[PDB]
Parts: sequence; structure tokens; C-alpha cells
Amino acid sequence: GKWDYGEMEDFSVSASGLFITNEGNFQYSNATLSYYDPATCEVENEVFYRANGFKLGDVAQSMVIRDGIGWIVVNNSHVIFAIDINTFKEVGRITGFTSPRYIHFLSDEKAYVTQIWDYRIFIINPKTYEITGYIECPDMDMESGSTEQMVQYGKYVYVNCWSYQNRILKIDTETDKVVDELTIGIQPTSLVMDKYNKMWTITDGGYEGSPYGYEAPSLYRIDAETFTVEKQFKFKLGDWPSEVQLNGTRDTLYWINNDIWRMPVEADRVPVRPFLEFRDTKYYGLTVNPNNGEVYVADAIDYQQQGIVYRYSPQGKLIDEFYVGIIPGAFCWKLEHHHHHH
Ligand SMILES: [C-]#N
Ligand SMILES: [Cl-]
Repeated sequence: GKWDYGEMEDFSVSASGLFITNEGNFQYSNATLSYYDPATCEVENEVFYRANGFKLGDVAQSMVIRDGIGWIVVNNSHVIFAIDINTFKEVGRITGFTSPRYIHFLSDEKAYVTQIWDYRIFIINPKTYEITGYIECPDMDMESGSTEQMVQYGKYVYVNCWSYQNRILKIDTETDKVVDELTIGIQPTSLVMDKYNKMWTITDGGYEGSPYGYEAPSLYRIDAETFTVEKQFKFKLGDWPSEVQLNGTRDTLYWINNDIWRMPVEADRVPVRPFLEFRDTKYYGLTVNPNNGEVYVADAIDYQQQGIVYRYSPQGKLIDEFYVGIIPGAFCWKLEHHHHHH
């Protein structure tokens, strides 16, 4: 059950819903997009292919919604697609990226797109669907370059550098230049900013046999104003953590480290018990509903079969679970009233 869908389908879905990107298997070009309606507990799978008649490509990595348009990063296809969020039809695309990762909008005419296998962050004009410039990251090359997730702090964007890197970088958006850096443990995976302007990042520890490193990974709380580590929470060699995520008021942190972990951002210590216990599968993506705190956990299972998403209440009770595509890795909320918080 994948592609025998016939003619293009005309979708008209709920004003409120949840996109799930599915990476597919790297180099097989079987990435897909799913759309879940939390009010009816119904999922639609392969919706980009069904609406457009052609496939997304290889490693759908992330997605952002802005002003009615969803922007889907297809990491191993050199492309970002822009789709209508109600019909899933393509409205445009930007090609020419080395290996794009995440998108951060500064205006209708300016966004940053991070990359792997490149030392540059690409600057785009989303209104004209063009690459307009580059930010050169210091002490990075094409052979092992990596920039990943982004958060904004005033006029600055902070970005974690993931694969074969060990830094958070600070970008002045007024000049499009890196102006500072912070070295931490190897391979920070993700980055969020809490309501107290503390950034959180968690590293993956590298891997056995890596030319760059293999070490016990850590979660870090970093002060954004002074760009300094406040506390390092070190885990165990052989753990491979990922994906810090916040709730909608940016006061409760979740992440993946076999189990799903949860901590108030004010806490001194990680709780003894996780939010969701490891079950001998592969928890791989994570999000929190910004309005009601429900926690969604994407499980790749074994990286081969169809993955599943679990939907839990903020108190840890299962609400629903639904099968998606292969290696579901990221989420994007479609909310009727745009949620922001400070
Ligand atoms: C692969 N990380
Ligand atoms: Cl699809």
C-alpha cells in the first residue's frame, strides 16, 4: 500500500490538523507526507503524491507553515516544496540546495535554509522561489559541514551544527554573518528556546567507529543572553539521543533517549521516570500540541516497516495511535489561529 492511487485526488481537509513528514529509507526515494485530523482521529497517508501525482523524493526532513503555505524540506532531493495546506497541491518549489535541513523565516522575502555537506547556510527569497545568498560558517568545509535547527533571540539566530560538528553558532540577521560560537559535546541534534530565554540542545554522542568522535551524550541548558552553558546533563555512552521539543508555553521540555523524557524547564534534575517508556522499538520524532499539550511520538519501529505515531495526553495517557509512512521523523502543526508565545 503505497502508490496505486490512480488519478490525483482533490483534498479539502480540516482547518486544524497535523502534518507528519516521513523520511523514508535514505537513497530509496520513498519519503511521504501524512496528515492527521485530531478531531476525527483519522490519518491520510501519501497525501503529497495523491494530490500532485508525483513523489516527494528522498528524506523529507522537516516542514514549516507560514501564511497558508507549507514548506517541506526534502533533504536528499535538493528541493523545498511549497504546498497549499488545505489541498496539498504544489504552489512552488526551490531547487539547487546541497542537502537542505530546516527553514527559518525572517520575512516574506527572506529565510535561512540549513544544510548538511556544506559550510554555508542558504538565504532564500520565498516570495520569488530563489536562492539569494549564503552565510559562510567558520571552520567548516563541504566534506563534513553541517548546520541544523534554528531559534531566534532578538536580532540573532542561533543554529546547532550537527553531523561531525560540536558547536552552536550565533548569526546577526542584520548582516547575515556568524558573529559568535559555543563549543559543546559532539553532534548537538536540535535546538529550542524556553520562556526564560534559555536554549536547550541535546547531543547524539556520535557513533562507534566515527572519525570524529563517540562519547557520552548530554542535554544542555544554555543562557541565550550570555551564550554560556548553565548546566550539562550527561547521559551514558551508547545512548543516541535526539529531538528536544517544548510545549506551547515553552515551560516543559521533552526529548528522545530510548524512552521519551520530560522535565520542567526550571527543574534541577531529570525525573527518574520517563514520560513514555522504551518498548524495544525506535522512537524517532516528537512534537507537543502548542494549544493543549498533547504529546505525539513518532516511532520508526525498525526503520523498515510502516511507522506509527502515538498521541498521549499531557498526563501520559494514550489517546490514539495511527500508522503513517516509513521513518516518520518530524511534525508541523496546522492551527486555525496562529499560535505564538512569550
Ligand atoms: C543518522 N543519524
Ligand atoms: Cl506523499
